[PDB]
Amino acid sequence: LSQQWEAGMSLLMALVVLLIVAGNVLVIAAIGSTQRLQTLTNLFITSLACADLVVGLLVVPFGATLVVRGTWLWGSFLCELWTSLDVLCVTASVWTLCVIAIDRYLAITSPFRYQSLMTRARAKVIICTVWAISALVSFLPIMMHWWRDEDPQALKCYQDPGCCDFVTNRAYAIASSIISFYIPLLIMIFVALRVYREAKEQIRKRKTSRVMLMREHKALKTLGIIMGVFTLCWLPFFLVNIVNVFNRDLVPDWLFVAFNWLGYANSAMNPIILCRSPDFRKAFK
Ligand SMILES: CCCCCCCC/C=C\CCCCCCCC(=O)OC[C@H](O)CO
Ligand SMILES: CCCCCCCC/C=C\CCCCCCCC(=O)OC[C@H](O)CO
Ligand SMILES: Cc1ccc(OC[C@@H](O)CNC(C)(C)C)c2cc(C#N)[nH]c12
Ligand SMILES: NC(=O)CN(CC(=O)O)CC(=O)O
Ligand code: NA
Ligand code: NA
Repeated sequence: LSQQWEAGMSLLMALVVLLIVAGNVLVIAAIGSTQRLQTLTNLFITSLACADLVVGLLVVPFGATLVVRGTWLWGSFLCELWTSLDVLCVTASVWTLCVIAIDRYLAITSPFRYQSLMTRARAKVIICTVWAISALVSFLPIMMHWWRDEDPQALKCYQDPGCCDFVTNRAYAIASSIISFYIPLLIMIFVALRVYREAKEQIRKRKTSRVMLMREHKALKTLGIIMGVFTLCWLPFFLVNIVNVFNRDLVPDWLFVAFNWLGYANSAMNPIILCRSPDFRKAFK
């Protein structure tokens, strides 16, 4: 019966991996093989797609084996690397959504300046800075063991190469969550709502035709959907992560894991969402 669950979950995880990996390669292949999709925003989309791709190839396969076997098979170093890449992908994603919100705000409010000043190369530089800072804030604290808790349970997990539970002290949990999630999430939401407001005002009345503005706003809508779904997928985990560092009995471990898998599931959603945008649909066809 445990073999039926092992075999059953194994196959379900293979399909999740295939969906995340294939989905996010297509998105990147759609963008790179099509003139229409060579926009600055879609270079920022490529960063999200890269983060979702790392999740599909490195994070989810290691995670699947932990869920199905109930122990960590890959030793203490790969536990630490796995955790660092997991943290990196979430951080780079939410900061990239924050860059997209800000970019688009400046694009609608100063289209004249924006278009003379922003270039394809300058977008890549911003993306690099995001991933470089994300890697700093992600890898450094994990390398330095700033996250470790002093409880016997925690210490036993650290002595055991078979335990890869990210048991953390409250200082690290609150601080890392603020820098890597809550701050960029709040900036993204605040700025996106203003973009929504300003787009909404421009159609109501730019010299631009009203039908051209509606085509601009369909693309803006895709981004807000990605933004909204990212929030739904990750905000539960991060709220529960805080509750769990204050009291471990308030959140059972299996429930913690379920919330985590809702987060990983976001990596599968974006290609499917991008599929319903008009230009991306043609490209996939
Ligand atoms: C630039 C990188 C930014 C990354 C974000 C900053 C991370 C640093 C946070 C804490 C370090 C200190 C760790 C040791 C502190 C122990 C505090 C403590 O005792 O807290 C709870 C207790 O362990 C029961 O859960
Ligand atoms: C609960 C999630 C909270 C987090 C939220 C993150 C920020 C997202 C911001 C705006 C929503 C984007 C979608 C806006 C769509 C407006 C389109 C519209 O006008 O309505 C239907 C359309 O007319 C039919 O053709
Ligand atoms: C800054 C940052 C980014 C992403 C995070 O969680 C992502 C989640 O997928 C982690 N999964 C494992 C628990 C399996 C490592 C956390 C957790 C903490 C804590 N404490 N800090 C994080
Ligand atoms: N066997 C190894 O290569 C590494 N070991 C030790 C470690 O990961 O620190 C794993 C184990 O003892 O189960
Ligand atoms: Na992601
Ligand atoms: Na361990």
